[PDB]
Amino acid sequence: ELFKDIKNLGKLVRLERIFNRESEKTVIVPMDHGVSNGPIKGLIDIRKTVNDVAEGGANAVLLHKGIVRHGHRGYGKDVGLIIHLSGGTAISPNPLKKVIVTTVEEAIRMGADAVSIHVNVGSDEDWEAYRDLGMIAETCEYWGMPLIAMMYPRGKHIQNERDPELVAHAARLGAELGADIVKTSYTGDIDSFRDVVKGCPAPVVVAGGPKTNTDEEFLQMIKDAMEAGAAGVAVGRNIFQHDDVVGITRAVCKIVHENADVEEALKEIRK
Amino acid sequence: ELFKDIKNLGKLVRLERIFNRESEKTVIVPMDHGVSNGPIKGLIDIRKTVNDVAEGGANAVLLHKGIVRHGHRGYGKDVGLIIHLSGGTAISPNPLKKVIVTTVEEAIRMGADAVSIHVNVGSDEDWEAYRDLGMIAETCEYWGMPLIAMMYPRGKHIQNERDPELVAHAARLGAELGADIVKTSYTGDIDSFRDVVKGCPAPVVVAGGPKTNTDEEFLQMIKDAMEAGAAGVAVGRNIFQHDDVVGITRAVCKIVHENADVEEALKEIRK
Amino acid sequence: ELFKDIKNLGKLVRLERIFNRESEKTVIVPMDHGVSNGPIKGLIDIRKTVNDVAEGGANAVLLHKGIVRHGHRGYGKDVGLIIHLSGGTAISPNPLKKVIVTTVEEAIRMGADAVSIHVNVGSDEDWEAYRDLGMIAETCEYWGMPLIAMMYPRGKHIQNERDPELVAHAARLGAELGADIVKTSYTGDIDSFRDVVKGCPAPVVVAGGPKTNTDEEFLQMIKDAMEAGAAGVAVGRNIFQHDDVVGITRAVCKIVHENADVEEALKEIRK
Amino acid sequence: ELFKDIKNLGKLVRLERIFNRESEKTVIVPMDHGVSNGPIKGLIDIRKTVNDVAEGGANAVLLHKGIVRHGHRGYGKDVGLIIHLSGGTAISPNPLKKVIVTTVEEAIRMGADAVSIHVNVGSDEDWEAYRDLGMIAETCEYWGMPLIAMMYPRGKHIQNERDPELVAHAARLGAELGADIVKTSYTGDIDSFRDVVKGCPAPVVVAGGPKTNTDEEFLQMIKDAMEAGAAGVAVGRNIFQHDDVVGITRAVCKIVHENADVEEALKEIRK
Amino acid sequence: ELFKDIKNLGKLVRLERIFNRESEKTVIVPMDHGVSNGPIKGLIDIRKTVNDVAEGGANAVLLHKGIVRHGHRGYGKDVGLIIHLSGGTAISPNPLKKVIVTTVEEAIRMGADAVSIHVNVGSDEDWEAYRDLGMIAETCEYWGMPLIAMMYPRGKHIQNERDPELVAHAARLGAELGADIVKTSYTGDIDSFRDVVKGCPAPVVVAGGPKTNTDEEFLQMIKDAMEAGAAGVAVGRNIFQHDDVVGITRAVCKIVHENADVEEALKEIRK
Amino acid sequence: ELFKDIKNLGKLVRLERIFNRESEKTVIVPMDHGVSNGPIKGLIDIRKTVNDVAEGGANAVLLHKGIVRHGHRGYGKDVGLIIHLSGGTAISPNPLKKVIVTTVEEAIRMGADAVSIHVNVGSDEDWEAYRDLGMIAETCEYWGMPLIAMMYPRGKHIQNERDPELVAHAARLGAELGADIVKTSYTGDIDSFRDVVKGCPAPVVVAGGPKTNTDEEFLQMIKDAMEAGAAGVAVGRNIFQHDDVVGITRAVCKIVHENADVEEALKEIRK
Amino acid sequence: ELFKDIKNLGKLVRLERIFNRESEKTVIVPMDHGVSNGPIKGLIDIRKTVNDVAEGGANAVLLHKGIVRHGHRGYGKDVGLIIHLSGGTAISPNPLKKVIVTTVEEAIRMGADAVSIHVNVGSDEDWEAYRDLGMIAETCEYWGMPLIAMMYPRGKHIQNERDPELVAHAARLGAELGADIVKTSYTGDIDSFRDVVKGCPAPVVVAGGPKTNTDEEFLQMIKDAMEAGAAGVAVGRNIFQHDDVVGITRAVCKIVHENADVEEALKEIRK
Repeated sequence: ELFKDIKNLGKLVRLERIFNRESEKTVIVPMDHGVSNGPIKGLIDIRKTVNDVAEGGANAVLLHKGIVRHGHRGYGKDVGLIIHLSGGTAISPNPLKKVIVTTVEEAIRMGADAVSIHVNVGSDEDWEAYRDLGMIAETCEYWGMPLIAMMYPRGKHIQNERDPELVAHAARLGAELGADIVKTSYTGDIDSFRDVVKGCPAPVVVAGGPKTNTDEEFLQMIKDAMEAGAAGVAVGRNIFQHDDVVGITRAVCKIVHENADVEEALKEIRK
Repeated sequence: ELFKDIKNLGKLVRLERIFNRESEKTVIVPMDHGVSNGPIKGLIDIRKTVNDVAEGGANAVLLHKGIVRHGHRGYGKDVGLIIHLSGGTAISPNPLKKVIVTTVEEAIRMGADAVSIHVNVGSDEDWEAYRDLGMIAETCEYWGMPLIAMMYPRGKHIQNERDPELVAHAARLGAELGADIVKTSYTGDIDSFRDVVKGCPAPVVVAGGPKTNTDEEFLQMIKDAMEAGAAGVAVGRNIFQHDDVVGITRAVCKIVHENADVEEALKEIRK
Repeated sequence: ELFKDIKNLGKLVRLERIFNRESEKTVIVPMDHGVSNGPIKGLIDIRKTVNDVAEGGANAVLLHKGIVRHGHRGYGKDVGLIIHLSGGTAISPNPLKKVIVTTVEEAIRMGADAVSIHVNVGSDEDWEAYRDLGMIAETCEYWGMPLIAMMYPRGKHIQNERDPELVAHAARLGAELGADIVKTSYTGDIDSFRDVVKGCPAPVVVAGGPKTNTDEEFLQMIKDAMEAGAAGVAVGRNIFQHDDVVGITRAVCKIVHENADVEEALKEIRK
Repeated sequence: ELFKDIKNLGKLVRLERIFNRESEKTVIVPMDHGVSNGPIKGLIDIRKTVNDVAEGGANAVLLHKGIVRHGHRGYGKDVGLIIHLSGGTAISPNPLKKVIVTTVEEAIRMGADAVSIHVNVGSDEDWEAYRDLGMIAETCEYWGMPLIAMMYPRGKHIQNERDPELVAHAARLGAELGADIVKTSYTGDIDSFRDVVKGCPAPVVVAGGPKTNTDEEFLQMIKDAMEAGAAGVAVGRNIFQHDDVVGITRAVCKIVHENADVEEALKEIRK
Repeated sequence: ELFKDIKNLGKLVRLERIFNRESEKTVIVPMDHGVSNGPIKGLIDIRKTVNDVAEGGANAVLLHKGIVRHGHRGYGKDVGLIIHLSGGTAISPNPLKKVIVTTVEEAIRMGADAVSIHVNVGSDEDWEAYRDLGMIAETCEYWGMPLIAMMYPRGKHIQNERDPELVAHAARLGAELGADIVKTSYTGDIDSFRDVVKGCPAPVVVAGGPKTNTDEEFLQMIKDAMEAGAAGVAVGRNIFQHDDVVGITRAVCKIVHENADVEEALKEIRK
Repeated sequence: ELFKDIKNLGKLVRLERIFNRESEKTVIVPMDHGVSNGPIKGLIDIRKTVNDVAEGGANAVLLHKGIVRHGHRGYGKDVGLIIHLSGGTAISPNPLKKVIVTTVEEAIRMGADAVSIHVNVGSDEDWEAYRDLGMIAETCEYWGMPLIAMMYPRGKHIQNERDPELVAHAARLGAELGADIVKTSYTGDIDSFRDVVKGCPAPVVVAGGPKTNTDEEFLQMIKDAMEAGAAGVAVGRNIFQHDDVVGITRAVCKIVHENADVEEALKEIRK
Repeated sequence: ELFKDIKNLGKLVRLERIFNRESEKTVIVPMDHGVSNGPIKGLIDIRKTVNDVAEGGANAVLLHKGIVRHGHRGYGKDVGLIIHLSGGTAISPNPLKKVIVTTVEEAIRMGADAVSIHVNVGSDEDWEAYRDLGMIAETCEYWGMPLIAMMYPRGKHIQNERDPELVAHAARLGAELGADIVKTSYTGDIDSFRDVVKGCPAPVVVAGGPKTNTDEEFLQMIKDAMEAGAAGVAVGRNIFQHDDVVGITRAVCKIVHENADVEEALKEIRK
């Protein structure tokens, strides 16, 4: 079993709604860009992007409390709901600054299945975030709320945010502080990323990154990441900014849940 | 209708006192300049100005707490009361700094129908305000208190505070964090502003701006803003600093509630 | 439909896990007898029973905190979890006395989808329970936790606990105080029960009762109850004390979710 | 001038939604019988009854938190919402026992304009209720929530619950403890009731009682009560159990708001 | 293992100090009689009784906080500490009345490894204790403190406190409410007690009772109890009031931890 | 009249102890210089200065908590007590920095009749003080404690702290944030100060300032200030550092309470 | 006996699980490097390292809460658990910055036997840490939780972090503020370190430091440190990054618990 070591009935129950019973993997679609980047392609009509993506395979979605109270359909099949707790914007005089904008209690009373926090390890006064992650991890432990920690090496003195050692360190940091799952950048090659995965006691979900050149490159990255040990993927733009949202997620699901090869999943992108 | 998603009995009930049942639009008159600018034309005799626009069919007013305890008419059209929670002054060594000076509880025990907060996205340590908006959004959700978030792109590195992308981003930011209604600057043209409106999940009320030159210009801006998708307007100086407060508000109400044109509107200004 | 007028996101989300999307009905299996009656046939091996009732249709189970942390399938058909908050025993000098033994917070941090309380209207100092139901309804409203109120007319001066008037009163009492769903005894005939259903603003789930003499009689009662307006059934002993737990629940599900008749239902009972 | 000694901005604002600006009187329709008596004629379809009486011109209704989530309309004319805090039933082993079942905070976050409590002065351990009224009055004072205290002389040693001295005492008791408005039985004659009114510092609203037999008798009682000094009436059954709900309330409103005599009034009831 | 279903790191860690790693059984020596019966043979010199019993093989000792602050050896053999939370005396006008006299927090800050509560199911107002057990179970769950619930069928209408059905019910009651371990009377025969054990989801520890006649009868009862399914024994008087405390406990440990037989057990008693 | 729109029983009652019933004006003597300047002429023997300033007419003094426990008498004429909440010293690396050093609760439990706070609008991080004034205003509103806000335009970029526009702004700021009374510098001429008075919704008390070299000059300023609209004066040094404390206050009282002319007044200074 | 003065029952009980009864010394293995340095040799497979170090005779391990949730076993000699409360990373823009990331309460509900905090005396704003240590010392005193303060002289103006005077000062600082045990660097020679030990009222545990060149040098340092007065050692890398973890710890235990000599102890390390 994947989480067969966590002493928390509540966490298990809720983790069951974000991971696939059979594959023990997960396909999460982050849709929180509205806060940091503003209205972007694909995130204007949330209910559309959400319902589709669900129809395409996704296990759960990532959203800010302000947007949940809206994009609720309860129509098509159901996907897990992860509420983001961090805030920060590009237009801010310090883009890397992240602050807690939502409480764990708020998320649970909204019916969320998990909460996520973003930590830019290496940014100015990032230690304040260490404390945040640490304290939030505790309230999460109490409420039986699964916590996803998105750890990224970003700051003034960091040129390569994908450096293997830094990413491995950041991921471990999140597990050490109490996160149940860790989100982070793929290092570029199967071997270095495998180090990130083996160096972190908690399941690691890989980030998709900016919109890729070809669906083959993108789908290949995910394939490699999985073969390295990832417990799933958390793709945003590469999915909802695609021409065929339903199809592209189908591909991702094929690769992640069915171990299907790239050449195959690629035939799902029906125009 | 308007708030089709809002799932909070208390908020609905109170929103009914700030929006027009028939038009589903709103005319709000901000009268909080006393804190940031001091005693200015039109705000010396509050009870006069209140009932002035209130008589002009204004739905609600926006006062600070230390004035409402004074500004209590008892006559003239019962208008909604919105209590401002933010504070900051021009005489401060940092004019863009906004701080919470009133709690949501205080506002509700004063019989307010809604509360408003000001966020200068892009200013120094603006992330502190993100947290404020986020946390206040939650207490508002709890007390069933409608929250109006006035989002403005202002800061050291922002030359054009009316830039379409920045304004659209700021507006979205407010909705994402839990605001029920968003106040913001009109971008200048119907098309760009329409992007602001469509990019924000919550109703958007447009700001009037400092006193303009000719009324036609002013009434035209409001007309364009409405045709772009605004759910109403929040005009301050352009109304209470006018020669005919009652008439100018009548004009605004004509345009906003009855969809009249500029020519028609002006006909209500007796001077 | 069933729930349109519940303006609370958390409750909706959780109610989706106890009601059938298509039929808008529910089959609940109470397994809390351990507290009031002790170890009885069918409740010795909980994981077996809960599993049996699960891989056979039930959309949820009712247990006490100290049993959830025990019998947890985790491998099979996912059923909803309802945590009981009331306590009382037959061996007590006052069997009708019910007390709160578990808090709503405990239930939510265990991943429960709803909580239930038992109120013996008419028993000694039953007003204490009115307050309990009232206060608990509030904390439930806050946490977005669906509340099932099991209302029963029981006490010294009540000969017929199935009297139509009393039952209708008790059901209404529960809804008036804030319950989202009401559990109660079937009055005996379709017409009187229809009065209970129409007199109560909230969905009414009918109780199965102690062992009926035959499966046809039992299945007929459920059939009549549904035709009267019940939103589902909450059967305990009649199901887990049956010779074919999986089959008998199949029958109940057939009648409740598929409006199937009884001859077609009786067939489900694999004997 | 009705409320002068009220120095509670919040209370004033909210009282404006339950009293008529011009007549300074009020017509309240209690619809809380569901808790104490069960489903009765007129209270089965709440949304129907609420609309009709509101069309009648009635200023406000009195419900229980359970029903509010079942009486929102946004259909026709809006009426004030008073949330009842007390609970007790006829089926209880002690019908005169009243307990707090809802908090003042709950009521305000639901958008209520006032709260009411029932006190059976003279019943067993009624002193517990004195404390309740006393403490609730304080929380009401804090939240700016108008409090209606329904004071009744009921108990083992009280034969005549309409006795002038007892009723006058009970009314005074409510005002002394902090209630803003007092509900009570009409003593039978204009002179004795005038004593109740003059002996109580707070406005007194009279109760309708059960169905007197003929329109005239009922409307006469209200007429006499008003002439005695009542600040309005709180009629339940006599109105919603009538054949012409809209008309009968029209009559009551005529007498209470327009000082019309019974002859003119009855002209409103289309029978 | 014994606690396979226990998901709680803190409870596991502490349970390791009261149970034998190899046998997964436990020998507890209750020394709380001081409160209910006063100074009795064997409990006058606590530190003495505590090390001889610890020399023999005791795994834990039960004591009221006031005794704990005294009998600390720091030499001998380290045993688990269980702090009793209940209180009641024989000299009381109601001996069966038990009240919480110590909080869970007090126990944990004293370094206790577990807490115990006594519940006389069937006594006057025993429902008050149901609530106590329920609420205490929750705080125990929070602090990761193992809870031992001593359930006994005692009251006015109970002639046989050792009745199989009653004892099985009482035991189940404790597990249902959240206890981790249950203390109770041996029913008399291996078969009936086996029903108690199988009807209770939590490990069951058997009570020794009053000094039965010989070391053979006593040791036989323990032998039978173990063969029935007991997870250990909690013997008080039969051990510390014995002539050879160290030896008699040795015997008990032999039977409980090594499955030995009464014969090769008596060999422990140094006459 | 004066305290007209104010709706707070507690505030009214206490304001009656700092204002003269007949003139509706007030003479306050600040004696808090000990904190910011150290022991200065006149403040060494507090009880002396406080008995003198009392006899001369004063209606209330102003001290820090640690001095009230000194200037208490009973032997003489009673005066109001105002407890200062702000702290800051000249010897500090930032003299304009003011911090809350005493809570409102402390003041009320000392029998204070009002509290005061100092705000240097325009100083470094003065927004922190805005929040302080704002929050304190609320606790004051709750305890029915009159709040005097001493608003001064002081900071790096302010050359003229007596500038009419700045002072009028600062005064308005205090009222807007919830102060009941405002303390501030006299602008120099009757006309500009009249603007400060009319631009501020709350009564304005004028500061005496540094001891000017003529009594006529001093008494003239007070005379002009009163004729401009001041509700009283708050003179420190000009009074207690005078040769005839009793006489000089007599003069001030003559001018402020009896509308004397600067001539009859001077006939109070015997010295 | 060691902790003779300590008058804390809870602390004593727990200290018994980290110190050896006979030698009154302790061998602690810090495994918290994951947070500050990332995944390093020896810390990838925690359960492995932990049960091997445990097998070697170490008393307690020390890790962050996030990691305790994984590496736990129900076999082998169970060692003490110390939960680290401080956080900080090498990748941070300020490596010497330490922040509280875990609360004392969290540690005790996880079954910890002690908590540790890291204080870099001399670093930027280190006074913030003084407060942390101080306040945490109090909560520890309350919960009966042993506190280990790791005091190190590190900062901009400190060239030699092993300077005798600085280390002695840092150690005393920890004891003065309430720590029960102090961790610190060995000064280099037996005489200077003896000053550190005698200048600190609390037992001092020495740090191992970086992986030494040879086993003899390392084991010699420990030998000297013990002969100077150390109450034990806290070795990290030198142990778990060794080729024979079980053997090297055996050596350390030999030297620390048996006073054996380096060479006899070196006879425990196998190739």
